[PDB]
Order: sequence, then C-alpha cells, then structure tokens
Amino acid sequence: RSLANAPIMILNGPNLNLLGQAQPEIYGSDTLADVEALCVKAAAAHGGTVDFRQSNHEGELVDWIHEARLNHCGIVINPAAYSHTSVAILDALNTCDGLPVVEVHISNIHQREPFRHHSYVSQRADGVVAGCGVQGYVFGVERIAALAG
Amino acid sequence: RSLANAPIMILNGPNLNLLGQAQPEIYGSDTLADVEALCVKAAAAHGGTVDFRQSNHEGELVDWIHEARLNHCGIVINPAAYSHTSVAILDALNTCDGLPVVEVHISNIHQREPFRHHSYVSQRADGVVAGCGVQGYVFGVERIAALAG
Amino acid sequence: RSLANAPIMILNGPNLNLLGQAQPEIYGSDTLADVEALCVKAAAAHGGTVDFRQSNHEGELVDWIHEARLNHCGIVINPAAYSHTSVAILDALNTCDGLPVVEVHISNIHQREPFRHHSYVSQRADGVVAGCGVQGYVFGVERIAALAG
Amino acid sequence: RSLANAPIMILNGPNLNLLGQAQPEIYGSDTLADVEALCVKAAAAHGGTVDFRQSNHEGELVDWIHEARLNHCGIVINPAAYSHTSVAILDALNTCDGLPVVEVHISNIHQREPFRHHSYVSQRADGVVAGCGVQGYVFGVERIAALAG
Amino acid sequence: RSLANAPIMILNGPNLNLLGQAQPEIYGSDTLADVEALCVKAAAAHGGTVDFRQSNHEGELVDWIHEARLNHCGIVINPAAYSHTSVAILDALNTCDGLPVVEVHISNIHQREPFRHHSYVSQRADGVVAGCGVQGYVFGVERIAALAG
Amino acid sequence: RSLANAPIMILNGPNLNLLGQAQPEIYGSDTLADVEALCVKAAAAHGGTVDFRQSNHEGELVDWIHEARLNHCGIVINPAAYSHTSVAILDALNTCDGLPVVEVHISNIHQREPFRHHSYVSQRADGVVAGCGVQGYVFGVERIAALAG
Amino acid sequence: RSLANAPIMILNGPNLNLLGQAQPEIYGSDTLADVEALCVKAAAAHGGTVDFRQSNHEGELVDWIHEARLNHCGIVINPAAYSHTSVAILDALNTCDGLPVVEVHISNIHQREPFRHHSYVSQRADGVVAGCGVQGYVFGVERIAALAG
Amino acid sequence: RSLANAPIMILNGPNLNLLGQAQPEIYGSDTLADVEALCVKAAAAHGGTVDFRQSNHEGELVDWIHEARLNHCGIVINPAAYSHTSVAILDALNTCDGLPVVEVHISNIHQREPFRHHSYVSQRADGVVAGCGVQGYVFGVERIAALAG
Amino acid sequence: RSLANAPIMILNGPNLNLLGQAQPEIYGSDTLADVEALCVKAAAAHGGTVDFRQSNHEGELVDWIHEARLNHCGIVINPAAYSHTSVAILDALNTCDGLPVVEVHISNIHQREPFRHHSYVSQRADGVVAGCGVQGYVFGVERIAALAG
Amino acid sequence: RSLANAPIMILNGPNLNLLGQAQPEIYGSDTLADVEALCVKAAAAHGGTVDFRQSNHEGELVDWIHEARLNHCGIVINPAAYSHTSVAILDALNTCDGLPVVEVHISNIHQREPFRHHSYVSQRADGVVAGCGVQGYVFGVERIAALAG
Amino acid sequence: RSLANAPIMILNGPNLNLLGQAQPEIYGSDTLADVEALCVKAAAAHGGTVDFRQSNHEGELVDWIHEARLNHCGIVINPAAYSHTSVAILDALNTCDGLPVVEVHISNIHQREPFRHHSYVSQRADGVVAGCGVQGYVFGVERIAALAG
Amino acid sequence: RSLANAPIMILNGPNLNLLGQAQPEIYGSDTLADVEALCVKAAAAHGGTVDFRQSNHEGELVDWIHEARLNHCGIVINPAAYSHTSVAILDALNTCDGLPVVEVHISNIHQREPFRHHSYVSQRADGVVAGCGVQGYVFGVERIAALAG
Ligand SMILES: O=C(O)[C@@H]1C=C(O)[C@@H](O)[C@H](O)C1
Ligand SMILES: O=C(O)[C@@H]1C=C(O)[C@@H](O)[C@H](O)C1
Ligand SMILES: O=C(O)[C@@H]1C=C(O)[C@@H](O)[C@H](O)C1
Ligand SMILES: O=C(O)[C@@H]1C=C(O)[C@@H](O)[C@H](O)C1
Ligand SMILES: O=C(O)[C@@H]1C=C(O)[C@@H](O)[C@H](O)C1
Ligand SMILES: O=C(O)[C@@H]1C=C(O)[C@@H](O)[C@H](O)C1
Ligand SMILES: O=C(O)[C@@H]1C=C(O)[C@@H](O)[C@H](O)C1
Ligand SMILES: O=C(O)[C@@H]1C=C(O)[C@@H](O)[C@H](O)C1
Ligand SMILES: O=C(O)[C@@H]1C=C(O)[C@@H](O)[C@H](O)C1
Ligand SMILES: O=C(O)[C@@H]1C=C(O)[C@@H](O)[C@H](O)C1
Ligand SMILES: O=C(O)[C@@H]1C=C(O)[C@@H](O)[C@H](O)C1
Ligand SMILES: O=C(O)[C@@H]1C=C(O)[C@@H](O)[C@H](O)C1
Repeated sequence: RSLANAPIMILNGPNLNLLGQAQPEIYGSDTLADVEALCVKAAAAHGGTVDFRQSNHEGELVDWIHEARLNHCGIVINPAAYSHTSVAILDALNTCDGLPVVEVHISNIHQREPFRHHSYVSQRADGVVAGCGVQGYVFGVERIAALAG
Repeated sequence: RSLANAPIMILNGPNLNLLGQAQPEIYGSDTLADVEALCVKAAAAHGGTVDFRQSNHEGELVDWIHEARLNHCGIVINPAAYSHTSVAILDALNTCDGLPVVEVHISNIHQREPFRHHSYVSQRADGVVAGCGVQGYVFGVERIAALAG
Repeated sequence: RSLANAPIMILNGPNLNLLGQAQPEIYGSDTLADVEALCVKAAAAHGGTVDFRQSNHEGELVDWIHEARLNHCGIVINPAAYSHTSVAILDALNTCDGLPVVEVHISNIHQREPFRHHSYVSQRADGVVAGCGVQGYVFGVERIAALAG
Repeated sequence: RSLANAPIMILNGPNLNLLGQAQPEIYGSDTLADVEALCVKAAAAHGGTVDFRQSNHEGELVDWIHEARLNHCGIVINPAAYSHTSVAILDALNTCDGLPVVEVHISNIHQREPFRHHSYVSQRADGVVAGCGVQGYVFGVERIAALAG
Repeated sequence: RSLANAPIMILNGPNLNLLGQAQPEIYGSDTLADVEALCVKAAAAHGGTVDFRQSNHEGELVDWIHEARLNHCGIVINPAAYSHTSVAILDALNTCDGLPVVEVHISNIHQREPFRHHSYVSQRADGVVAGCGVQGYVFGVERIAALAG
Repeated sequence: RSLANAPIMILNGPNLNLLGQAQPEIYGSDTLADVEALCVKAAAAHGGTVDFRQSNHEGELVDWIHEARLNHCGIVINPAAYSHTSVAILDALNTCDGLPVVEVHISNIHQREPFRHHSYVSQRADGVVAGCGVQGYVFGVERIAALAG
Repeated sequence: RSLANAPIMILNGPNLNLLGQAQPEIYGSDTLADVEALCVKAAAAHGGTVDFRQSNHEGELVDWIHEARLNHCGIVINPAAYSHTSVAILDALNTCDGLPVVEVHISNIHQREPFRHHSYVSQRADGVVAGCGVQGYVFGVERIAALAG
Repeated sequence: RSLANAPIMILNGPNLNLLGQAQPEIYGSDTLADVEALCVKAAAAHGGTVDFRQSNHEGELVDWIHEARLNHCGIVINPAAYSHTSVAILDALNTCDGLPVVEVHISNIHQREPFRHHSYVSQRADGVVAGCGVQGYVFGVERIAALAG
Repeated sequence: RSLANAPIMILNGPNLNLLGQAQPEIYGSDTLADVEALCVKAAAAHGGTVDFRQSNHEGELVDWIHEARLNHCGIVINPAAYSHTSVAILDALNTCDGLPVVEVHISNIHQREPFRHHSYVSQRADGVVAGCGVQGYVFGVERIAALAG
Repeated sequence: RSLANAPIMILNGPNLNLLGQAQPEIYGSDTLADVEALCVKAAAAHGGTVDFRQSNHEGELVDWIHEARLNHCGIVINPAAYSHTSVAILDALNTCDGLPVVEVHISNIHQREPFRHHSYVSQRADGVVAGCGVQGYVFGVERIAALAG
Repeated sequence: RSLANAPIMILNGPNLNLLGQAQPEIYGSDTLADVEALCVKAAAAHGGTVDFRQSNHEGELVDWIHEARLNHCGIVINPAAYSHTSVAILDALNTCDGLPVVEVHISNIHQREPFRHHSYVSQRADGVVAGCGVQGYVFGVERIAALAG
Repeated sequence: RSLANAPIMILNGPNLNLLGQAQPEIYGSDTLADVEALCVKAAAAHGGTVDFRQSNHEGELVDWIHEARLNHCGIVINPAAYSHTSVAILDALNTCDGLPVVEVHISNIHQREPFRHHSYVSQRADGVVAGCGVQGYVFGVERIAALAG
C-alpha cells in the first residue's frame, strides 16, 4: 500500500505518555503531542497521513501491529522499554510480510546501561534510528515514504 | 479432576490469532479454528471436552491459568513468544499443584534463533512437544487424557 | 508529599492474588487481605494511610506508578515475577524523581533459581527487603515513613 | 517412501536396555519390550510396520541411520545420552535428505541438569517430544505416519 | 533458644568501625555506637537483649558465629566486604541448624558495582535487607524476634 | 559552530570506494559519488556545505577527525568495518569536545553477523542511523544542521 | 555387596593399553599389567578379588558397567578421555543404585588444559582420586573395601 | 619412519563412507574410492604407499592410530564429526611421539555452525587443511612426505 | 626431608573444628580428634609422625605452610572453604619448592554447588582426594609417604 | 580469469618482512624471498605467474585486494596478525564476487594462544591452510590453479 | 599531609616475607629488607620517611590502612595474593578520602595465569605499577612524592 | 645494546598528538613536547639519549618497532587505543628477542570502561605502568636504564 492510500502507523511504547514531563535531561522537553504534530507535517509533504498512538500494554501494541498489517502503509515504532524485552512485538512485526518498518529511540541507547543495548525489534525493522531526539520520528516518516513510494 | 467432569483448557499466546494467514512456511496453513477442531475431536474420543482460548496479553493468560486451577482437568498451552519471556506465566502454572500441563510449539524452536531455545514454561510443563505442527496439540490433549487418569 | 497529606501506594504484581492459597510452603498462609491490614496498621502508627492494590498486568502496574508519581507519598512494591522481566516497571519508577520506593520479596529470591536472582526494580528502589515474609511489607511501610519525614 | 512400502525405524540409544529396571522414578516401569509393542500397535493402525532397535554404541547407531536412509520410511529416535554429545549422529541424520525424523525423550530434559538441556539431534529432527513418558514413542510413530503420507 | 533466654548476636564485618566517619554520602552519618543503641532499644521492646560486635578478621567472625550457634537466639549480620568473598562465613552460618539469621546491607548493593551484586551469605540467611540505612538493623532485630518466637 | 561558517565533514571508511559496484544486494546500486551529490544537496537546503572523503586507512580517518575538530561544524561518519574494531577512531571523536557527530551504516547491522552488532563509535556519536540505505547520510546531514543551529 | 561374594570391577578407558609406553613423563613407567597386579594384591589384603578390564570403546564400557551392576561388589574406574566427554558412562553408573563407585585419574587433571578439568563421572562417583599416580588405583580398591563393609 | 619403509596411514571418520552420495553441495561428488586413488597417486610420486581406511566407530579409530604409531610413517586424518567431540582420538594422537600428523576437512568448517569451529585434533596435528575439497588429502600426503623426509 | 626425619604437617581450614558435630549427613560423625588418630596410626606404619592443626584464619594457614616448608616432609591439607577463595594459600604452597602436597576434601565437591567445583589449591597439590570421607586423610598420609621416599 | 591470462596475487601481512630472521623456532628459517621463489615455481608448472607482495598496513592490504578483484586470477593470503583483528580485510575479500581465495598460516594457530584461534578472513576464504610451514603457500597456489581451472 | 610532616606507609601482603628466598625466577633475589632500604632511600631524596610493613593477614592489612588514613601521607601497597581476592582491602582504601595510593606488583601479572589478571585494589589506586621488579616500589615512592606535593 | 651506545625508542600511539589540548581532566595539561623533555632529562642522567616519536598509524608503529629491534637499546611505548586492539604491534614487539620494553598508560585504564582493561602489548612488555600521569614515561626510561644496564 502507498502513502496516498493509507496512513503511516506511529506506535509509542510504555512511559512515553510522560514525554516532555519526565527525565527531560535524557528525553527532551517536547511532548508526545509535539511529536505527533511533527509526524503529521512530515507525512503531509509526501501526500500522506499518520495514525499516532501510545500504549503501556504489550498486547495492545501487538493488536495495533496486526491492524497495521492490513490497513496501513508502514510502521514507525518507538517500543520504549519493550524494545529490550518483547519477543511478542518482534513476532507481531514478523507477521507483516514486506510492510516497511522503522524503529526509533529518542535517546542513544548504546550510551546507556548494557541492558538497553539490544532490541528485539531491530532484527525485523528495515531501519533503526537512535539518539536523534524527537527528530528521529521525522526521519522514520521519511524512510517509510521512500520505501512505500 | 477427571476428563468426564471438567474440560481441558487449551491456551494460545500472542500472534496465534493469525495462524494460517502469516508465515505459512514456518507455521503451516491450518488456522486456529482448524486447531480448535482437532482438539475437540481428540478430547471427544476420551469422553472429554475442551475450553479453547487465545490472547495477546500476558496478564489475561495468567488469569486464565488461575481459572483452570480450579475448574479444569489440565492445560495444553502454546505460550508463543511468552514462552521465552514470561516468568509470570511460569509462576501462574506453579500455583496449580499437580494439575497436568503440556506445552506445545508448532515450529521446532531448537532449529531457530537462539533466543527461541529456552522456554520458562518448560520447567513446569509435564511434557513438551515441538515441531510436530498443529498435530502437536493433538498429542497434548492425548497426554492430558493419560495423565488425568 | 508527607504521610499526613497523601497515602503510601502499596503495589503487588502477578499471582499475588493467590497469596495464602498457593505454595504456602514458599510464601506462607497469610492472605493478601491479611497483608493489607498489617500495612494499614503500620501506616496508622505514623499518622498515615495506604492505598493497596494488586494486578497481573504489567501495563496497569505502570499506570498506577504514574498515578503515585503525582498523588502518593511513596511506593512499597512487590513486583513478583515482573521484578525479573520488566524494564517497563523500572522505567515507570524512574519517572518518579525523588519519590521514596521500597521493593519487597516475601521469599528469599537469592536461595531460589538463578533467574530469580536479578531484579530490574532493585536498581531504582531505595531499599530492598527479601525473605522476611509478609512482615517485609511492614518494614517497607516503616522505611517510607522515615524517608518521607 | 510410504508406510505401506517400508518400516519405520525406531532407534534407542545407550542404557535404554535397562528401561523399566533402572531409575523408575525418572523413566517409568514399562520396559523396552513394552515400548516396542506400543510402537507396533500404533503403526499397524496406519497400515505400517516398525523395525525397533537399541544400542550402547555411537557408531552402530550411525550405521543404522545409514541403513534407514535407503530402506525405511522415517526414523523415531531416543538418542539417550548421545543426544547431548553426538555430532556424529546429527551428521548421520543430515545425510538422509527429506526423511522424516522425530526425536523422543522419555523424561522432561528441560527440568533436569543443564548439560541435558541441549541436544544435537534436535537441530535436524523435524519434531521433538520430551517428558511424555513412553507415550512419546507413540506420538513419534503418529507423526512419521502423517509426514510419510 | 528464645529472646528471653539469650541475646541476639549482632555481627559487623570489616571497615564498619569507621561508620559515620567515612564515605557518609554512601553510608550515612550515624556511627556504629548509634547503631548499637538502636539495636538495644528494639530488642528491649520484645524483652530481649543484644550482643553487638565488629571485626575486620574473617576467622574472628567465623569464631563468633560458632559461639552464637550455642549461646544466642539468632544472628543479625552485616558482613560488609566479606558478603562478596567469604565462603568461610557462609559455611560457619551453615553449621547453625535452624538458628534464625538476617543479613543487612546499609547501602543498596544492587545499584553499585557488579562485584557487590552477589553475596555468599544470602544463600543461607533467612532474610536479607539492603539499602534501608541503619534502620535495616532494627528490621533485622524485629525479624529475629518474630522468628525466635 | 555554524553551517554558514564551515563545512560538514562526511567521512567514509574502508571498502566504501566500491559502493554500488560490490554486494549490491546488501548495500544498493548507488555509488559513493552519488552519495556525495545527495549530501551536497542536503546541506545546501540548510545553507551549508560538505567536505566528503573516504579512506581505507584507520590512521588517516583519525587525522581527518582531528582536522574536523578545528575546522568543521560537525561530522557524519560511516566507519564501515572500523566501526567494529577501532578504539582509535572512538578516541579521536572523544577529542572533539561538543562537536556534533552522527554515525551512519547503510545496512541494518543488527540483522547481520553478531560481530557487526557492536560499534565503538556509537558510544560517542550523538545519533546513530542504520539500515536506511544511502538516505541515512541525508538524515545524518539533517541532524548536524539541527544540532549546529 | 561383600568383597567375599563378588569381585571389584576395575575399568580402564581409551588409550590406557599404552600406559608405561607412552607419555611417561605425564603418566609414569608402570604398565597396565603392573597396575592390574597392584590391584590384585590390594583387594587380596581385604579378602577380595578384582576383574580388571580396558577398552577404547565407549559402548563396551557401558556394557561392562551394566554387568557390574548385577555381578560385582563395586567399581573403580579410570575413564581416561571419556571422563570429559561421556554422558553415556555417567548414565550407566546412575543405573547402579547404591553400588560403590570410585573414579581414578593417574595425572592431576586440575593442572592440565581446561578441557580436562571437568568429569561427567565425578557427579556420580562416591569418591574421586586424581594425581596420585598408579597408587590411586590402590586407594580406589581400599575405598570400595571400606564402603562394601 | 620413512616413506620408502612404511605406508602413510590415511584415516576417515564417521559418515565419510557416504562421500559423493550425500550432501554433494557441501562435500562434493567424488567418492571415498576416488579419494583413495588420489592418495595412492600422490604417495607414489614420492616413492611411498598408503593404507586407507574408514570407520564410524571412535574406538576403532583410536585402535588404528595405535597401529600407525608402530607401523606407518605418518597419519593424514579426516576425523569428521569426531574432530569436534573426541578427546579420545586427540589422546591417541598424543601417544605418537614425533609422528607427523595432518588433519584434513573437506569443507571449510570456519564458515559453518559454531559447534564445528573447534577441533580437539587440531591441537596435536602438525598441519590442518580445511576447505580445499578432496585435494586437501593430496596436500596432506605431500606434507607427510616433506616431514618424513 | 624424609618421614623418619620430620613430621607430615596436616592442615585443616575453617569450620573443621566442628567436624562430627555439624552437618553429619554431609561430613560424617567422626570428629577432628578421630581424624588425627587415623593419621597418627597411618604415619606410624611408615615410621613417620604427624603435626595436626586446624584454624579458621587464612593468614595463620599461610604461616603454618611457611613453617612446613622448612621443618616438615610434606603437607596434607583440607583447606575447607579457603580451597575456593584463597589465592594466598595457593601462593604459600607455591613457595615450597618440591615439597609433597596432597589436598583432601571429605565431601565430593563435584556433586555440590558450582562455587565448590573449583579449588585454587589443586593447581599446586601433587594429588587431590575428594569424597572419600575421613579415609581421604589416610590416603593423603600414604601418598606423602610414597613421595617422600 | 585463467592462470594463463592473469597472475595469482600473493599477499602477506605485518611482520612477515622478518620471516626467516625472527622467531625461527615458530616460523622457520626460510625467508620471504624463498617463499616467493616457491610460489613462482609452483605457478609456472600450471602455466601461471604470481604477483607477490608484503605490507604492515591494513589499508594497503585492502587496496591490493581491490586491485586483485579486477586484475588477478585468485588470491593467496597470509594475513598475519590482521587475521585476528581485521574486519576490513574480510570485507575487502567479500567485494570479490567468486574470486578464489585461500588463507595460509605458517604456524598452527590452533596450538597457540586463544586470541590466535579465530580468523575473520576464514569466513570468506574458500580454503584455509595452517601449520604446513612455507609449503602451505605452495598448497595455496595449487588450490588456486584447481579453482581457476 | 606532606612528606615532611608524615611518613609514607609501605604495605606488603602475604608470602612477601619470603621474597628473595622463594621462586626467584619470578620475583628476583632481592629480599624484603632490600626493598625497604630502596624505599627509605627514595623517600629521603624528597625529604620524607617511610613506615614499612608486611602481613599475611587480611584484617591486619585493613587495620594498618585505617591507621594510615589518619597518620600517613600516602600508601604504597603490594597486596600480593590479596590483590585478586580482597574486596575488604579495596573498601579500607576507599575510606581514605583523597589519600594518594600506588599499587605495586613485582611480576607482570598480565603475563601470568588469568586469575592474576584482575586486581580489586586497582580500582582505587591512583597509579598501578607491574613487572618492574622491586624497582616498582621506588616508582611508587616517587609517585606518592609527586602527589602529596 | 647499552644506553651509552644507542638511544631509547619512545613510541606514542594515536591521538597523543593532542596531549594537553584534549580531555585534560583525564590526561592532564602537559603536552607531548613536555613529555619528550621529561624523557630527554631522565635519559641524560643515565648517560643516554631518546628517540621520541608519535603516530596515528598502526603499521607505521610496527615499522618503528622493527627499527628499534636493530638500532635502539629498548622501547618505552604508550600504544594508546592500539593497546586494546593491535595484535600486529604485539607481534612486532615479539620479534625483538631480549629487547627491554616498558608499556605506559597515562590514565589508570583499570578504572575506565571495560574495553580498556585489557592490553595486547602487556603480554610482551617487561613492565607496565598505568595511572602515573606523564611521570610514568620517566618511570619507563628509568626501567630501561636498569634493564639495559
Ligand atoms: O530512547 C527511547 O526513546 C527509549 C525509551 C525508553 O522508555 C527506554 O525504555 C528505552 O530504553 C529507550
Ligand atoms: O512454534 C511456535 O508455536 C511458536 C510460536 C511463536 O509465536 C514463537 O513466538 C515461538 O517462538 C514459537
Ligand atoms: O518472593 C516473592 O514475593 C516473589 C514472588 C513472585 O511471585 C516470584 O515471581 C518472585 O520471584 C518472588
Ligand atoms: O529422557 C530420555 O529418554 C533420556 C534418557 C537418557 O538416558 C538420558 O541420557 C537423557 O538425557 C534423557
Ligand atoms: O552496604 C553495606 O553495609 C556494605 C558495606 C560494605 O563495607 C561493602 O563492603 C558492601 O559492599 C556493602
Ligand atoms: O552498513 C554499512 O554501511 C557498513 C558497511 C560496512 O562496510 C560494513 O563493514 C559494516 O559492517 C556496515
Ligand atoms: O590422568 C588420567 O589417567 C587420565 C588419562 C587420560 O587418558 C586422559 O584423557 C585424562 O584426561 C586423564
Ligand atoms: O569437512 C569435513 O570433511 C567435515 C566432515 C564431517 O563429517 C563434519 O562433521 C565436519 O564438521 C566437517
Ligand atoms: O568436603 C570438605 O572437607 C569441604 C569442607 C568445607 O568446609 C567446605 O567448605 C568445602 O567446600 C568442602
Ligand atoms: O602462522 C602465521 O603465519 C601467522 C603469522 C602471524 O604473524 C601471526 O600473527 C599469526 O597469528 C600466525
Ligand atoms: O607480582 C607480585 O608482586 C605478586 C606477588 C604475589 O604474591 C602474587 O600473589 C601476585 O599475583 C603477584
Ligand atoms: O591512558 C592512556 O595513556 C591511554 C591513552 C589512550 O589514548 C587510550 O586510548 C588508552 O585507553 C589509554
């Protein structure tokens, strides 16, 4: 599916509802709403749209991936903590044959504790952006636009 | 309990809703409904019944195992990705003193990525079947039948 | 906040709803209701109160930490199996800048299987109590009463 | 080849000659002869026959695997200790392009010492059954019947 | 024995003679004499008494555990660096069939360097308290009073 | 430093001279010259310029990083193989106090051999982009323009 | 059980046929026949006898263990290289419910390459003697004499 | 010894009897008889002769190594699966003080599964040839011919 | 020195003063006094004598090794827990050029927890006896008698 | 390319300029000039020629590999210490689609320190020769001639 | 404290009493009295004095470190075996806020056995000298002189 | 060679050209020219001279080591990053039979990141100084004076 025919799904993992309010020295002062506005504006320059959601539940993220599999033109995901722990989210992305996927981490996870250096999502994601702040979501939208188109 | 007095609980973990539709070269073309039918038939030959369920949610699965503990004669479980990650599911099964438990994986997890090699559920499960396709749920039900006697 | 102005949050993870009914040789014969009343009594001696809650869902536990972050004077948490697996809960606790946190394990996890030896919550909790039975929750309450003062 | 045209090879590794006589609390009280009768009955239901053998010698199992490659419709194997140590049996199975293979462990190896958790044979076997008692051989035979048709 | 018939032994390992004077940002500004008074006060509320000691010698701590084995109603020990290195102290504790033992760490060792994550003593202690400051000794004494009854 | 005042240094590691001519199924069919023209246009859209270079020599890349430290407004680097092996290139980037740095890998290294999973450069780079093909370079340029702004 | 009723089985692993002729600086200059005479005289001092055997074949050693299980009063075994690799010989000795077993190594394996530091036989052997030369076989016969009486 | 006075022992391990017939994409379509004729021809060009043998049995291989020790001018060995597992064949080779030994693998073991990467025989062999197909056997003969001379 | 000219030093590590009194299911019911009487009798049969000591202090053990280096004909040591942790005791035995040394463990350490499998002493000991009960000391005496001759 | 159309590139890594002068007990007394002569002679027997070079610089070896890719019929390489550390030389050889490549080590690396046991080059090289001395270079030339022919 | 006002504590761990007498091929033929004279001399050239001590006992070492903390200008320590095992001695040094500490090893521990590779003291010592013979004590003293300055 | 007949080679690895200008809080504010003057002065007191160089290039350092091998009295080397990565420079130094080598690290590498803990150079260097600042190079010069004397 192309960007003209279906939205880009933009998924956000656990604790991201507090972006811009908690640990600003690590994740910045922009909020999740500010990030949704960036995404909308980047997709509109390519003639696309976005479906932007956040959840703290692993299984709800699994369900939204299944939805995107049939209805969306690609997926930009910041799995947050679940990057490091969820084989179930990996597996949900693996049922999405050929759908473009870009993983995004606001912080540079390779500079932080060793438990954050590995992500299960990365083994499926076509592209992985880390430590580019909320600008990384925009890079994700632009990479989907290049892959879908 | 016996098979005549209570149903066998058949539990299915994340992504199993898309069985037969996704990655058929790994997991085959039979659907979850097809699997449910195989189970009903095998339990019937032993004078028993099944209670077949699927969920994406780790905590829902926990809840269902608590229910089984009191109302079912045994559990046949395919924990899917949660086999590799859920200490919480293992611990739910450990509350079920003496209840027969059979773990089933459709694919042969020992030929796949190393993160798939280990299951938490397997330390509590009485029996473990892997790589026997959807026929391994039939083996599951048969083994519950033998043990519930 | 202070103990006079807001309740202490007391959070229990998965399977702890069965406390006193299952595996009494490991976890004792006192119920979760029994624990709650111990907590209510200990907080009352310091002029405080408690908000006592259990869940089998990782994401609901995250949401209740976020609620504590704004409305409670500290957290006493028994993550149960999530202690071992949940980076998400650790991250939720991390968003709570300066809020006193005390982790509690009923059993001595250090004498159990090696997968129980490490907890994600312990890198954030101020204090960790293990193997002091349900009396560890009273210790927890007593320590938050000291830290809040 | 088919079950009607050639027998199913049933191979048993070292120490299995003492089945039913030794360590009954781990492996049961049914003998190797009892297992052979279970196998003969299971295959006859599908119009097939079995060739059941046991050896303490690694090279003799490799020789038998080579024979089956030419004359048998599939192989049901309990390699016993050899599971954990024999790259030479794994390799013999690897020469049998397309022959159905099912590996059987009477006990649940995943609940035992860590040196028993890994099996060389499992990387080639199509299916792997563990902890289903001697009933696991019957599973084996039924799985070959499905694959050889 | 019982708290009315024998004292609780309170043992302190190496460098705790400088408590209050060195590294106050990690271990606080209360002294070992201050901790002794808190212990004395807690035990007297249960009609008990304490026998409070410190040593920088591994062999001396071993000899004091032998003494406790015969003359004391239980042991509250803060092994200090010996927690991480001393199989001999673990083994002395192991000779004390059934005597209640609570291990205390002033600091939350789980947040410090990885060599401080493991403790030998923890596999024998009944209970372990970490990161609750000098108040953990009062928790120790309370636990021993509950067990000794 | 501003984009107006000095060029962005774009550094490419060993073997990138052959880009578009070798292993096109992993690294694409665009040439290194093609990447250089993408970079010049990306920087131009922010009023900036680029200094694009490639080398098979680890010490030469070290020397170019020192040069950048004094004369450039940031560094986009694709270390190629040296990402995995060069402590010396990490240390050269460590000399560059506060200079924006973005590391780019054409291919998604996290899907490839395990020796490619770790990069010494990622511990210093502000941002890391992998698996976005040659478009990653454009992202790299954009992030430097936003960090230099 | 008694030395009077049945001989002590003395089993020697692979390459022990060459003892005294190969690598004398590691294993000495006494031959295997010289060891057999030592073992005859040691057993004679207790009123017993020996049945002394050597094989390069893992399976043959398994079959002699099963023989011993029924007809001998204990086993002294030097598994030679099979100590480090044979799960099969371990398993054969585990079928020997209560039979006294002593493992002997001529050389001190703990001083040699790391692959020699672990023995599978040592988890079943009641006693293990290493680096006492051919005199270790006399020790083994004395230990069996003490265990049988 | 010399090539004019004694034959070169050429030994082949388990499954090599099927060379040319099984997994031809890995090991080639030349048979073990074709290999023997290559070896005869190479040895004759140096005035020498070969003694070519194959076996699936580890113990037999050990026995043949013992024969060579006394009767042959060197050993070219393809230990096949027993390269990875047999400490016993290593130790047989170690009894052969000074005898030239060359280990040959038809496939390039270093490109295959990690369990194939280590050979116990490589620590004693003088030279090791891998991935040169059946010509590697000719290289082994030529090397034995330079070392005997 | 010889057995006629100097005694055999027999050193016992921490907690062995309680032998016969604590953990009799693991270490037996004979006391340290009974073990010294065994040693005296065994030494006397070879015309030697013994100097039998025990300490809980690692440094004292070091001092007594030093003393043996000058005044005794060999050392039999049971290092007890310091087996596992004392590089200092290893190093004291390394200063003893050529002095016979035999290490003895009453229990079969290879069947106990993984922290007990490694001994620093065994890389220096000429011989190592484990799991032969108190009889292990007599085998120690006998080995020093053969080595000092 | 055929051997008649283009030379075989023979590449030598760091420190091989001193071959025959340093550590002769490890690498022999033939020089690098001696080695080139051997190669010229072996190539000439197959109607071919060689291009023999040596370099201490990783980048220069990468550049020469690039040259060979276009102008040579195959490569024989002794990467010397770069075997163990150069991902960059491995990737240079990966750009050479279908070019025959044989890695040569003069010493038997597998007998040396464990850092020398793994080579990055070996995952790409078609054939690997180790411990055949400078004769291994002739084997390399011979293999190239067979693969180009 | 300055060198003029207080002596430099020179500390020596276990077995060092035998320096010059034992293992001279590793540690040399100079004695501990020789090393003290070298320290006195080097301190004298800076107007300083030394307090040179040796002990086999870990806790004595800790006690002397506490004395230095209050009465000495700095510590030069050779912890000997306790380097590898003593967290207690590292924690003693860590109580000495800002006191200059230099760790010395006579032998180059990095060329020896792997258990010697790691030092606990090294994480706190300001400088670490290894393999420079007894001259490394002189280096110690000189460094203390520069840092107390 | 003596210090009177030949200069001491002082080699400095990558990034050292910015000593004193970069990361002064780790490496100090003295420049490389200041270090060379300290070495010239130390050598002059022994009647010797220095030959002080720096390079970013691994192979140029190998070349310089080859020079020193024939023309210099010894080598003082700060390999810098290449300490951790270069088996090539290790090997270069291994060609220098009997030449005194001292390795120096300005900063205390044991307190930094774990990839800095190991040095390949340290397995050949006679002595190793770390964390003594730039005064460590004077220690180096002094140690070569003693060894060449
Ligand atoms: O950088 C991110 O956005 C990530 C967000 C989190 O919540 C962490 O758990 C991840 O580790 C990193
Ligand atoms: O084979 C199965 O049924 C399993 C199904 C999945 O969903 C995976 O997550 C498991 O790894 C395996
Ligand atoms: O002791 C406790 O309360 C913990 C309770 C749980 O449920 C386990 O999962 C933890 O491992 C231990
Ligand atoms: O359970 C089985 O049948 C196996 C039987 C054996 O003998 C063991 O060695 C295996 O580990 C397990
Ligand atoms: O926190 C405590 O009381 C401990 C005190 C010590 O001295 C350290 O050795 C331990 O690691 C921690
Ligand atoms: O993907 C890239 O651009 C990098 C390209 C290289 O050359 C490889 O060496 C790296 O592993 C990946
Ligand atoms: O010491 C012995 O008797 C042993 C003899 C062998 O043959 C070795 O394989 C063992 O490793 C040790
Ligand atoms: O390459 C060969 O000749 C080898 C052949 C065998 O049979 C294997 O088991 C080895 O792993 C490789
Ligand atoms: O078996 C013995 O004598 C040993 C005695 C001890 O005290 C233990 O610490 C050892 O682990 C074993
Ligand atoms: O054997 C040789 O040719 C190799 C040559 C080198 O220089 C070493 O670095 C390698 O490790 C071995
Ligand atoms: O080199 C030194 O001075 C050391 C001396 C000791 O006694 C050893 O224990 C150390 O490992 C090293
Ligand atoms: O401390 C030194 O001088 C070292 C200097 C370097 O450049 C680092 O790379 C080394 O890790 C440390």
